[PDB]
Amino acid sequence: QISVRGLAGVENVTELKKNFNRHLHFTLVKDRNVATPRDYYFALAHTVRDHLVGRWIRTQQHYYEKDPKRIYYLSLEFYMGRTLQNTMVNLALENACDEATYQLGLDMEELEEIEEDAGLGNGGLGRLAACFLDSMATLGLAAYGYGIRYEFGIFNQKICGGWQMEEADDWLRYGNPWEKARPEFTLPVHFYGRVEHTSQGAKWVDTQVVLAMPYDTPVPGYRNNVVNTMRLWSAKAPNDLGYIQAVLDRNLAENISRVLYPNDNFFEGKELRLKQEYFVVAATLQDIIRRFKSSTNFDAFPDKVAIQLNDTHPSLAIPELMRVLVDLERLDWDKAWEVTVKTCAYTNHTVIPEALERWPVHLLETLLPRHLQIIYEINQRFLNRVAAAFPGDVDRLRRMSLVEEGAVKRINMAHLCIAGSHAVNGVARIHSEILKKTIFKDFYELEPHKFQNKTNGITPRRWLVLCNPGLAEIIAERIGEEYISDLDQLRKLLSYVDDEAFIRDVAKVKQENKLKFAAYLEREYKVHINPNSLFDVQVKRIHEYKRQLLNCLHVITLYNRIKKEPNKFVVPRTVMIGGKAAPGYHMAKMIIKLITAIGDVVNHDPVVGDRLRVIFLENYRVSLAEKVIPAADLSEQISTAGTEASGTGNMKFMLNGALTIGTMDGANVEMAEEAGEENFFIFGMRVEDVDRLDQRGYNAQEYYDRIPELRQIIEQLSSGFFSPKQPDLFKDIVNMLMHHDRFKVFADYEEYVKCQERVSALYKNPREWTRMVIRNIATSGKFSSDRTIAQYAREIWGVEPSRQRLPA
Amino acid sequence: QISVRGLAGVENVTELKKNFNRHLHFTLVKDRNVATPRDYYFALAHTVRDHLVGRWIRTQQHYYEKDPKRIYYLSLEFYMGRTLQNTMVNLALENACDEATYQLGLDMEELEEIEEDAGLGNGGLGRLAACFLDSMATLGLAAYGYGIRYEFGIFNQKICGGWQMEEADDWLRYGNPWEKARPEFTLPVHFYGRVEHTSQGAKWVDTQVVLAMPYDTPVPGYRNNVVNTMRLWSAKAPNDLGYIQAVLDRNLAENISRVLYPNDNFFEGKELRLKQEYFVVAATLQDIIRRFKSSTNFDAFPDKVAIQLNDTHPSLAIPELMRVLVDLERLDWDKAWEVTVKTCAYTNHTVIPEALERWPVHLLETLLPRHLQIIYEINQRFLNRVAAAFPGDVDRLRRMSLVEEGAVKRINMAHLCIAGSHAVNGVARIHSEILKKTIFKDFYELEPHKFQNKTNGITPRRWLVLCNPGLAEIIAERIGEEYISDLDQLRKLLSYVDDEAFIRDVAKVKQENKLKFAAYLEREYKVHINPNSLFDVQVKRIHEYKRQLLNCLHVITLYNRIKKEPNKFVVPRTVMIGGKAAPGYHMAKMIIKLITAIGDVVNHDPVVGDRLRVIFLENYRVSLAEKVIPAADLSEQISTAGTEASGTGNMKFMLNGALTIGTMDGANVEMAEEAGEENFFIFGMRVEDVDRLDQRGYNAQEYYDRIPELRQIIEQLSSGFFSPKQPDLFKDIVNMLMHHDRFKVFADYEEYVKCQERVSALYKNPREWTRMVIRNIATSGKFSSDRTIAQYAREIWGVEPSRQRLPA
Ligand SMILES: OC[C@H]1O[C@H](O[C@H]2[C@H](O)[C@@H](O)[C@@H](O[C@H]3[C@H](O)[C@@H](O)[C@@H](O[C@H]4[C@H](O)[C@@H](O)[C@@H](O[C@H]5[C@H](O)[C@@H](O)[C@@H](O)O[C@@H]5CO)O[C@@H]4CO)O[C@@H]3CO)O[C@@H]2CO)[C@H](O)[C@@H](O)[C@@H]1O
Ligand SMILES: OC[C@H]1O[C@H](O[C@H]2[C@H](O)[C@@H](O)[C@@H](O[C@H]3[C@H](O)[C@@H](O)[C@@H](O[C@H]4[C@H](O)[C@@H](O)[C@@H](O[C@H]5[C@H](O)[C@@H](O)[C@@H](O)O[C@@H]5CO)O[C@@H]4CO)O[C@@H]3CO)O[C@@H]2CO)[C@H](O)[C@@H](O)[C@@H]1O
Ligand SMILES: *Cc1c(COP(=O)(O)O)cnc(C)c1O
Ligand SMILES: *Cc1c(COP(=O)(O)O)cnc(C)c1O
Repeated sequence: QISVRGLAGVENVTELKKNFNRHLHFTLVKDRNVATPRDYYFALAHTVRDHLVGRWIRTQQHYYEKDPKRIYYLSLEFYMGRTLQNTMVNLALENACDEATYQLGLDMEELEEIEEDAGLGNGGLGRLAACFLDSMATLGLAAYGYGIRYEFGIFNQKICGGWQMEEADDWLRYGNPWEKARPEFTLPVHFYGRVEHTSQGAKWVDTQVVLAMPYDTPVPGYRNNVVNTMRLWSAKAPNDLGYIQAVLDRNLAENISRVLYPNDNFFEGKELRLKQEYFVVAATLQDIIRRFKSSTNFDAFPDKVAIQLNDTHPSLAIPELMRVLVDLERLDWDKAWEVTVKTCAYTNHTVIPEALERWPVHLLETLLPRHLQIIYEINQRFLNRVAAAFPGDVDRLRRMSLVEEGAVKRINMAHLCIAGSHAVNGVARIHSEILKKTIFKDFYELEPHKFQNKTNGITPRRWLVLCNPGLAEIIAERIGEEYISDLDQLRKLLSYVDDEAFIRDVAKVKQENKLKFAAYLEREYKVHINPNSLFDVQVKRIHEYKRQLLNCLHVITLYNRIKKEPNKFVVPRTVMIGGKAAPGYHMAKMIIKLITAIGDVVNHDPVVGDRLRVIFLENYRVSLAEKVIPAADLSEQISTAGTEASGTGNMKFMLNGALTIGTMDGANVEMAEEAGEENFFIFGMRVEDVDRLDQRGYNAQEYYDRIPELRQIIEQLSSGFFSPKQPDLFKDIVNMLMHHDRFKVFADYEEYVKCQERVSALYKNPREWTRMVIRNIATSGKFSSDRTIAQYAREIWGVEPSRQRLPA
Repeated sequence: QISVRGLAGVENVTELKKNFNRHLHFTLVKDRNVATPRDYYFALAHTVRDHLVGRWIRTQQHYYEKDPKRIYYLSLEFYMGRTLQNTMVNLALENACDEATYQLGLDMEELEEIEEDAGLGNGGLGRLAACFLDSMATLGLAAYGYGIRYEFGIFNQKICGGWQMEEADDWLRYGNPWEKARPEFTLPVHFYGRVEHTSQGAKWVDTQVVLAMPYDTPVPGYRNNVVNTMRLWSAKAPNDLGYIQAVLDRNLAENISRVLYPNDNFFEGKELRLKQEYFVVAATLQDIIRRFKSSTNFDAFPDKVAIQLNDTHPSLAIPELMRVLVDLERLDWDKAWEVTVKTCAYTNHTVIPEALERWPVHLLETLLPRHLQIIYEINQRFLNRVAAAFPGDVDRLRRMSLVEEGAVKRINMAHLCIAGSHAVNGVARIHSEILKKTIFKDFYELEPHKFQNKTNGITPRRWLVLCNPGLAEIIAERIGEEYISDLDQLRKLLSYVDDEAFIRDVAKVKQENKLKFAAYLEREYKVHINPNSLFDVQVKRIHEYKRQLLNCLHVITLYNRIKKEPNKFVVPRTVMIGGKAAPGYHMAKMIIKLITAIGDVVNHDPVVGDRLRVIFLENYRVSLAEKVIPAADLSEQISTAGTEASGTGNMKFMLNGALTIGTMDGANVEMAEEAGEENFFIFGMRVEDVDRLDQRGYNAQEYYDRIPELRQIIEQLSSGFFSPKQPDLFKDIVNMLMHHDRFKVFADYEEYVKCQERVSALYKNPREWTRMVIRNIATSGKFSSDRTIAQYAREIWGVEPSRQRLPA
């Protein structure tokens, strides 16, 4: 139907229908009289999967022939979402399948909604891994994604009485047609035991063994016939144990890959989590060595292998590589260390202290005896280096140590990663600068060459073509289809900023997206929004640093002003906030309840009418993001300056036609820099302002006494205006805002409200609002993960990206 | 190659090769350069499975159209074994696939050995369920096998230092291509809770819920295009639960279908086992009712439904049916009871007291509150009936009660089954008689019409055509192929008893089978047997009543006689004993060690040479039975008269050309009756003799004092002749034989040894031994499970069997 969805040839459609019926019959063992939409979704999925296998097999064969340098991306999270439509898009099969299903009397869009999201991630960090795999395949890199196949991903969020309830995400219930179990490649992982020191070196013995079974999922590049692999490990117990209990206790070993820890930017030192981290690391490294030996001196190891650590979660890769090289291969320490540093690279994702991994020594000592010895040895040699470079600087030695002293000794995994990696990067310019100015300043001074920046990005395939066909289409009509795999070309759209036709089309697509979402909202949630109002949306994990609370304050302010002057005109808005809170993050759960509570007052106030609506989007996940983002007008990125390392949701909104209101934080800075500050709604303290406020001391009371509108809001919360039956329900919120606000919500309130008035003024002028929108879209090319990946490839991994098509 | 394996048409072979390559590519995602035998086995399996689906779908459709009476076989065990070859046989695809694989350069027999046995059974009872499903499909009955999909079947037995070691049977590791998960038909099962009595009747509330997910496996009839279904339930936890632990505790609910209790003819009142029994029953009945309502008065229920209980394991079906009819459908008690009795039938499998299920009331009270109330109510009305028929007979009331009084009240599940069933049958004439003369005498006097006999049988497909192609072939050359689905025809072979050619062929096939097994024994076990010796084999679960110990005594006697007169001629023998012992059956584990210990002395004694060898066949299972049975000369069926209800292994040996030495027990009686006593080696006490011995009192000492050869053997065991480093290792064995032998091993020793001398005398005359063999094979037709099933169908279920071919 639309150009970018590919061609629908008669032979292709005919063959697709044939294979669809074959799978429904032979694979699902069903007939058209008993089949359900679910059965139809699976028949189509297996049909599309088939077109993938041929390419998957020759791609891997190609890598065996050419034997290029291999990139290994280690992450405990891969927030994939659905893969049916994405596969059709990358294979140019969308229109053919749409026609083929149409002729079979089926609605393809209805079938796509049946697929379960592969929610093996928490948010930012995990989605980045997903976008990265896509870009790596699209750039012809011999890359492999390695992780854990959690049988339960991020929990499904339900709202009961305004509160969040967690439900197990049993995403494998009906099966996963995309993965291929490879039980023949199972590997053993060791735990516990003890260390014996012989004349032949150290030996790790009397260990408990857990098997790692791999499941491979194909990762298709964009129309280049390249299909890479994402290998996920599953835990299995050895078969060799009264008898019944021994068999039942197998679950203890298999619990390792049972569930994803639902923590976003927060560390929890639990033993099960440490086992998961070592489990993925140990199995992946054996696989890497095995594949390498099929290519015995490891001097060439770094020339054939690149290991990228997504945060510190897979940090044990460093001492595990040393263990294998030293203990098993028998290389001398110094040589093994050279190899390790040259193959490992580390990416930091946050600077907040509570997110930093610091494992108690007594834990590593019991679970991984040998690794702790190796870490201590790495530390000694590292401090000897620090001592020799900064003679007499004793405090520097204690600050840089990988071992933190105190009541309980801990291992700072971030320090371990810096020491054992040849490259350390932040995820946005301002974040990377902050890393060498503060948190890792001592390390930067010792080895300035290791620090780099690699600004995050998102894939234009899933985040434009797949979720916003209408926009991709009207862009293609004017500049072609080349931008899809080279986003910088969108810059050519700057020529149509005055084109009356384009302006009308951009505005038309947005309205259609809003209508479609307003409908979806009513269908699956029986809510009630006005498609003409401004869609003000803030979707991301619930966090105090992300400041959904600042957003709440604005909402209440709008409401109080309306009640103040009921018959005054105000731009209509539909404020949508969505996101999950970690199960044990009390404050985050309280913020969700506040949001729904505000909605209960505002949405049922007759005087407000349909001028203001506050909706809480439940179970925010990748598939939901693909729906709400294209329909948004205003993107809320209001974290306190210096806290959001980069952000990626911000980029998604920019690419889909929404204007951005936000602080100079993370990538917001580079976005505004790319679009021009006049085309962004920047407000609030800059990083320097937050620093001055801390030096002096943050006194929330001051803002409370000087801003009557703010005072009124706080008093309403305290008196129980938003919780009649529970007058003090929100006392924790008020107390935190007034006395223990680490994120200075009040400090940015005034400027935020003023800035919000200016976006309202611009929305009243449809033509000008849309022209500013065109200006944002036209300059968002830099935030394509293809650019990001090409920089990692050239500046860290030492490989050259390719657009060369692979033989079909 | 051989006639009975079907035709190998050019088009069929061509199509098979094509589909084989398609599955290797698209399904296994492999290429001929990386594929392993395992991959090849799977490619072939999926290819054969395909030919099954078309028939599977129309068969079920056919039943929907015709709506015939449905047979539901409830069993907690289905000892299936491998299904690849059996499927080819029933579909006449064996030769085509053999050729197709040959042309692809593969050995089909090698690929078949890769398939894992579906060992979801313990022995007799479970294999009977498997043979039954096969016969029911072959006789065109609308039958469904219902059970539990254990993820761990009967343990794999390994021998270490002569001792049995149990290893988890992870049969699903590489996947099961035969099953089809049907998560869309998941059903809820309730546990615990309490009972509320309202004005609207009883209500079972506050229950814990466990989901039952079904997996369907196709069951093809023999060349009739009928494919029935075996539905196995798997336990799954509901999704609605700190957070992590709640997700991990899901394993508690899913443990229900984790493993098969490895007990053969022995009861263990564990809670997990009771949950398994209710789990299979509750899910199956909802499925039965649901399917019935798609055919509201239940007066016609018994006309459309037959429920067969394989032993008392699924006995809760009776009170569960009452619960649903009374509590949910609201039928009056009396009406519901009439329906229940008319749809349920019970099959008893043993008379040994330790095997009888007697569940403690406090257990049923906690786990199934409502069912216990229903059982009490069933009991009261039943005893009122007994009281009215036998006025004043108070002791009769206590004996017939379903509730056993004492320190701990228990529910006799066998009494529950008799009361709620319209038919109760034994599994062999002598067993069924024993049921009404002793154990169920009171019940037989109250309702003589309920008692019947249904002598067990085995399927001639798996137990002749599949495991002994050579014999089936030479039989077919002379009388055609019709006998395969009508075993009585083998009786026509009696005409060739004097045919010199036939005699030579029968003897040739046996020798080839022995050579092939002697080879297999050396390949996978590096053992060392002489193909010319007599193959004396006893394979079955290890039990004191089966008397492997009596066999051991003969072995030692042969050995002692050889040492006595070294240069005397004796017919060479290879004594093979195999079978698993339940993990907690100490005595059974001791018997295995004795057997291997005897082998250590006998097999390494230079004077004996290759005149006597004692081998312990480890990990005896269905696939192993298919190999050793065809190669046997002598079948050992020596249980103490009155203990082996029927036996089925005995039948397998008779059909495959082995002569039988055994007691007048179980089906041995009917076999000897069919072949003629002169063609059987019967010895020992009859049931009447065991009774007289008990009245008088069994004194093992008497036999010890009167039989010097027996005394010598006992003294060797005591002094440590078979355990030098552990002189008293077998003190438990000796003590049991001498003072607490419930099975009177010594009482049959003398006659057993004498009878064994006569089989040796006959083996010295090849021609006559073979003629007696032909006489056994020719009269084994009665023991076909097709005959058994036709009798159940006509005398219990009320349906007529069919040989009508179904449209291809
Ligand atoms: O096998 C070679 C090696 O073995 C032996 O050394 C090992 C140690 O026995 C073992 O304990 C481990 O040493 C760790 C140490 O346990 C751990 O606490 C850490 O120590 C650091 C501090 O973390 C760091 O702060 C700094 O300490 C300062 C302190 O901060 C300051 O306030 C004040 O207290 O002075 C302290 C020292 O001046 O430095 C120490 C270490 O200098 O890290 C240690 C090393 O990682 O591992 C050792 C080697 O593996 C033998 O004893 C040794 O001879 C052999 O060379
Ligand atoms: O709702 C209708 C019904 O409810 C109530 O009756 C119920 C009982 O309250 C309840 O306990 C249960 O009764 C069971 C009984 O608990 C259980 O022990 C069993 O009793 C049998 C013995 O098993 C049997 O041996 C025999 O007992 C002899 C005994 O052997 C002999 O040695 C000597 O002791 O005398 C005894 C009696 O003469 O018979 C008893 C019963 O006669 O089975 C009972 C019934 O299954 O369930 C009852 C009904 O569900 C009300 O009390 C009653 O009025 C209502 O009709
Ligand atoms: C892109 C995305 C995120 C990251 O959003 P931020 O606003 O950077 O935190 C989180 N969750 C989902 C489902 C996403 O698609
Ligand atoms: C047939 C069979 C049995 C039953 O044998 P009996 O001698 O009757 O106990 C047990 N196990 C297997 C594997 C069988 O094939």
